[PDB]
Amino acid sequence: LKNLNYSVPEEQGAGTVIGNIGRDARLQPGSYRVLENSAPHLLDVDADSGLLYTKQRIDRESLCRHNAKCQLSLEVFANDKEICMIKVEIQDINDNAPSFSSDQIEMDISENAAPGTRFPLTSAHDPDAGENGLRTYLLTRDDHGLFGLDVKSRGDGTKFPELVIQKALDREQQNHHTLVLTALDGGEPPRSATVQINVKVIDSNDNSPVFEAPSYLVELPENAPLGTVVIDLNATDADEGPNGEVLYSFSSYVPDRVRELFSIDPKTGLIRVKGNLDYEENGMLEIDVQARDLGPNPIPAHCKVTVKLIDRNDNAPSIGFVSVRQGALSEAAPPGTVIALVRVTDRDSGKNGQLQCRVLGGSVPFKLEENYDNFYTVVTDRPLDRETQDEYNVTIVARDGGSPPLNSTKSFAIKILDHH
Amino acid sequence: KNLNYSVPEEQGAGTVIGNIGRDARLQPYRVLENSAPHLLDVDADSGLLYTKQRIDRESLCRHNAKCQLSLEVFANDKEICMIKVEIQDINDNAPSFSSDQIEMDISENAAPGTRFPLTSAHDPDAGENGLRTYLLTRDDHGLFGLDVKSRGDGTKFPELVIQKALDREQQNHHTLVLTALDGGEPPRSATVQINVKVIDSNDNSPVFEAPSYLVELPENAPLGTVVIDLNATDADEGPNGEVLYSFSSYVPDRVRELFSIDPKTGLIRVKGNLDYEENGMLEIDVQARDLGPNPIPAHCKVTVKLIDRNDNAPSIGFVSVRQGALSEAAPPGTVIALVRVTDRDSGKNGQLQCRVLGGVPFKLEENYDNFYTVVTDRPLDRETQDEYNVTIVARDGGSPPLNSTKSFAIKIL
Ligand SMILES: *[C@@H]1O[C@H](CO[C@@H]2O[C@@H](C)[C@@H](O)[C@@H](O)[C@@H]2O)[C@@H](O[C@@H]2O[C@H](CO)[C@@H](O[C@@H]3O[C@H](CO[C@H]4O[C@H](CO)[C@@H](O)[C@H](O)[C@@H]4O)[C@@H](O)[C@H](O)[C@@H]3O)[C@H](O)[C@H]2NC(C)=O)[C@H](O)[C@H]1NC(C)=O
Ligand SMILES: *[C@@H]1O[C@H](CO[C@@H]2O[C@@H](C)[C@@H](O)[C@@H](O)[C@@H]2O)[C@@H](O[C@@H]2O[C@H](CO)[C@@H](O)[C@H](O)[C@H]2NC(C)=O)[C@H](O)[C@H]1NC(C)=O
Ligand SMILES: *[C@@H]1O[C@H](CO[C@@H]2O[C@@H](C)[C@@H](O)[C@@H](O)[C@@H]2O)[C@@H](O[C@@H]2O[C@H](CO)[C@@H](O)[C@H](O)[C@H]2NC(C)=O)[C@H](O)[C@H]1NC(C)=O
Ligand SMILES: *[C@@H]1O[C@H](CO)[C@@H](O[C@@H]2O[C@H](CO)[C@@H](O)[C@H](O)[C@H]2NC(C)=O)[C@H](O)[C@H]1NC(C)=O
Ligand SMILES: *[C@@H]1O[C@H](CO)[C@@H](O)[C@H](O)[C@H]1NC(C)=O
Ligand SMILES: *[C@@H]1O[C@H](CO)[C@@H](O)[C@H](O)[C@H]1NC(C)=O
Ligand SMILES: *[C@H]1O[C@H](CO)[C@@H](O)[C@H](O)[C@@H]1O
Ligand SMILES: *[C@H]1O[C@H](CO)[C@@H](O)[C@H](O)[C@@H]1O
Ligand SMILES: *[C@H]1O[C@H](CO)[C@@H](O)[C@H](O)[C@@H]1O
Ligand SMILES: *[C@H]1O[C@H](CO)[C@@H](O)[C@H](O)[C@@H]1O
Ligand SMILES: [Ca+2]
Ligand SMILES: [Ca+2]
Ligand SMILES: [Ca+2]
Ligand SMILES: [Ca+2]
Ligand SMILES: [Ca+2]
Ligand SMILES: [Ca+2]
Ligand SMILES: [Ca+2]
Ligand SMILES: [Ca+2]
Ligand SMILES: [Ca+2]
Ligand SMILES: [Ca+2]
Ligand SMILES: [Ca+2]
Ligand SMILES: [Ca+2]
Ligand SMILES: [Ca+2]
Ligand SMILES: [Ca+2]
Ligand SMILES: [Ca+2]
Ligand SMILES: [Ca+2]
Ligand SMILES: [Ca+2]
Ligand SMILES: [Ca+2]
Ligand SMILES: [Ca+2]
Ligand SMILES: [Ca+2]
Repeated sequence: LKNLNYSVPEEQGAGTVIGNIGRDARLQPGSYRVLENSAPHLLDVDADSGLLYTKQRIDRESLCRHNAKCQLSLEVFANDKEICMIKVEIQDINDNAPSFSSDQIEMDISENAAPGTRFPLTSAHDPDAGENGLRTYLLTRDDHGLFGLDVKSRGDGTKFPELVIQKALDREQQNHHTLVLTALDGGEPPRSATVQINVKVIDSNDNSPVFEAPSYLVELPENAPLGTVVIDLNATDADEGPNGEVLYSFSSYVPDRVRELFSIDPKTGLIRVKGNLDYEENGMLEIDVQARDLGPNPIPAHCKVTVKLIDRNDNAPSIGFVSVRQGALSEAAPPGTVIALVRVTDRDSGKNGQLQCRVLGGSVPFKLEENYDNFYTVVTDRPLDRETQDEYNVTIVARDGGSPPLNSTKSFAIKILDHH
Repeated sequence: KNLNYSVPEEQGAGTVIGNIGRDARLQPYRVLENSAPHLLDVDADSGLLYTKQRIDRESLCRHNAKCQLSLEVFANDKEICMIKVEIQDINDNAPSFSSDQIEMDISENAAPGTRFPLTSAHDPDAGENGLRTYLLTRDDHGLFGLDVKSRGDGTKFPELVIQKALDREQQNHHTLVLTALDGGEPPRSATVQINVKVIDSNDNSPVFEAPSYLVELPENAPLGTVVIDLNATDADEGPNGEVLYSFSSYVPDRVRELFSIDPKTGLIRVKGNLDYEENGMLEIDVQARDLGPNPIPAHCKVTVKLIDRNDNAPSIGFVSVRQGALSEAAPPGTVIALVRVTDRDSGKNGQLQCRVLGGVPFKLEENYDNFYTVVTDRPLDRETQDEYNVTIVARDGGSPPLNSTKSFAIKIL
């Protein structure tokens, strides 16, 4: 009766001699019969030599998986009535490295990810047992610690990693990242395996449109021809796709009239004339544009284009009699006798509305006397005794200071009570 | 032969555990060295092993799955025996919480999915008689849920889950019951009340009673006259629900000169003289904001419509007065001067009627809008005057009316 305890590395060569029962147990000298055995396909003893040998190669991972202890039993009988209990352990060697399901994974991370957020990653697997199994994961974060790593265990004592966002992300600062996750096992020959993580930084609508300048001032000549270009506004959004697709439109509080007068093309941003711009109607107008991106929760942006009109001499002067005497002027009417009161006007402004008026001949004896703003008195010029005329067809002329100028005329008749 | 017994805990005092004599095949028993002198003893002359007191497996072996007591007795003629008896667990304990009520402070702003710690329970019993799981009683339409998670040992702990959003303004407090259940065929349970105070987050804007108002006031109204008392309400708590009034960013300065709004009441009152002729009606754009963080503004608009009073007498102005001396035989109707009358008021208050002092020989003849010609009335002779002090009178149609006069002198040559 004798126990024997062996222990042998895995991946032994087929036909490797494990032991010598006869010599190790101190039996005689002969016959070595096998009573029973855990694995007949793996271990056998030569009947006439007492040598215990491997029948095939032995992969401890295929036999005992992760078990810390891995044993094979064998019960032999020796020459002439002596029994031996052989038990041999198969030791683990670090002949396997941790392995990932791929060499590269790809993920979709929005730049809106809050710092601290954590993201799944594929775990690695080491079939080796004990100290030769999975030890930990480690990251190679190239972007000065933008990404971190969290390592957590599960019930069986195996670990899995997860990505951490240690500081915020910004697509518009870096669109893509690539960082390498490695898995390390224990054992004196440390086995490792790596995987590249290729992360797409998704766009979040975090940029407002921006007009080249908040305010503009544009001069246009009044009565400008339809379709005249007013201005091409340009707004830019640094986001992607629709988040960075600008749409222009008239603000809510631009008056209807202005909407009648101008047309803005929604995609170009071109403001062009749509109606006749009368200076006498309105000196200058305000066009309040707004631009918005076509993303969700869109960000509006306001701009202000002041159109300042230029007055052109497009109104001739008008003449209007407030009161006129009749046809009965006395021969001896003193110089300065009032004959009529008149107004002259010009809707234009500046030189275009600057008037100068005169009588057709005064050769007839009448003077025009300007008393008030746009108010003239036509009176008698001379005594009506030497150059006496039976009837007069007085005609007033008004002339503005335009380029070119404009003039209008208007007549009335008067008689003298001359020969009686 | 050793003797191996196994007996439930909390046995009756003096319960017979075993019979040494029969089990070990011996003869009729002194105790040499036993594990527990107070728990088990053997009757000297019968060989019977009995309990001396109760056995609480929890007090002896705590959570240990196996719980054993040794005992060494002998019998006549050097008959040595090894007795060993295991104590089985029974579910004589329920899970227990450190209290019967917890209270929590959860803000209504808590994101759905958020989870909150809760106190765990403890069962002293062993194995299947220990803590099994927790269960919640959420009475308010499944407002809150429960997550149960294991620890390194295999012990479980609960935490509250917010499965959908909360709203203080809809329900200020909640109370829900968390119970812990153990295994064992008599299933033991123990409960704890969670009293959760729902904190306010500034999630309500102020609200004016109406977006727009229209108020009439008489021009030149006396200082301090009340224009309107605005009222805005915020349904939030504390500063989050504290209304503050102010004039909007885009109301012209002049209006700011004309009106005063009290920041806390919301009372808009007159601060300057309201001249109708300056501006017929004005717009006062008020805003109310709560005193919480990221405050929510709200806009209201009060249009002040003025009423015109006859506060402008009529003004007279000579456009032309010719010379200071007319012709002796000037025909009736000779123009002597052109004059204009005006009144800054509107309506009847600005409706004028004018006349000359006499008919002296001068008429007033209105030719155009607010334009009159003073002419000679009749033929100039048979009179004791050389120069005339002509005086014009204008009279408006106010209540009461107003009148102004203005004179000029002319001579006869
Ligand atoms: C909005 O963005 C446009 C385009 O973006 C530019 O692209 C190039 C130039 C880059 O280098 C950047 O600098 C810019 O962002 C800016 O440029 C306008 O482009 C339009 C589109 O082509 C131009 O319109 C052209 O006008 C030509 C006629 O030129 C006239 O002006 C000269 C100067 O005196 C004058 O001598 C001539 O006789 C004409 O009167 C015409 O031949 C062509 O077909 C086309 O119509 C436009 O001219 C450019 N800007 C301006 C102000 O003219 C814009 O700068 C930007 N908007 C604004 C308001 O700045
Ligand atoms: C803003 O509120 C004031 C006063 O508030 C009132 O408070 C209570 C006394 C009760 O009357 C509540 O209904 C009110 O909110 C208003 O001033 C009063 O208005 C009521 C009209 O129902 C009138 O009978 C009173 O004479 C007013 N003055 C008082 C009570 O001193 C005011 O009208 C409110 N503003 C607006 C725009 O509605
Ligand atoms: C021209 O006459 C007016 C009016 O004076 C008199 O008014 C009545 C009493 C009547 O008797 C008329 O015949 C008179 O002409 C003078 O203007 C006002 O005169 C009063 C004194 O009577 C004086 O208190 C006022 O201040 C004067 N002005 C006004 C606006 O009332 C005026 O002075 C006379 N002379 C000239 C050059 O105009
Ligand atoms: C308008 O005319 C009336 C009279 O025609 C003037 O009335 C007088 O006003 C004084 C005060 O200035 C009173 O003391 C008198 O009793 C009034 N007299 C009469 C007869 O009513 C009044 O002054 C004129 N208005 C202006 C601005 O001159
Ligand atoms: C008066 O003169 C104007 C301008 O020459 C002329 O048009 C008009 O016919 C004349 N009047 C008469 C009655 O001929
Ligand atoms: C005035 O207008 C008339 C229009 O018939 C024109 O013939 C004349 O040349 C003009 N005169 C001046 C000075 O502009
Ligand atoms: C892990 O580390 C080893 C070095 O021990 C490398 O050989 C391997 O490629 C992996 O990077
Ligand atoms: C980690 O490193 C290995 C080198 O052994 C690569 O093959 C792998 O793609 C990852 O970069
Ligand atoms: C836990 O469950 C028991 C029944 O198993 C109840 O009786 C007890 O009140 C508690 O709710
Ligand atoms: C659970 O039951 C206990 C009583 O045992 C209470 O503390 C609680 O109110 C809940 O009903
Ligand atoms: Ca192997
Ligand atoms: Ca390994
Ligand atoms: Ca191995
Ligand atoms: Ca960004
Ligand atoms: Ca972005
Ligand atoms: Ca954008
Ligand atoms: Ca453009
Ligand atoms: Ca015009
Ligand atoms: Ca013009
Ligand atoms: Ca003109
Ligand atoms: Ca007990
Ligand atoms: Ca229990
Ligand atoms: Ca128990
Ligand atoms: Ca709320
Ligand atoms: Ca709230
Ligand atoms: Ca109020
Ligand atoms: Ca609020
Ligand atoms: Ca006034
Ligand atoms: Ca008035
Ligand atoms: Ca008046």
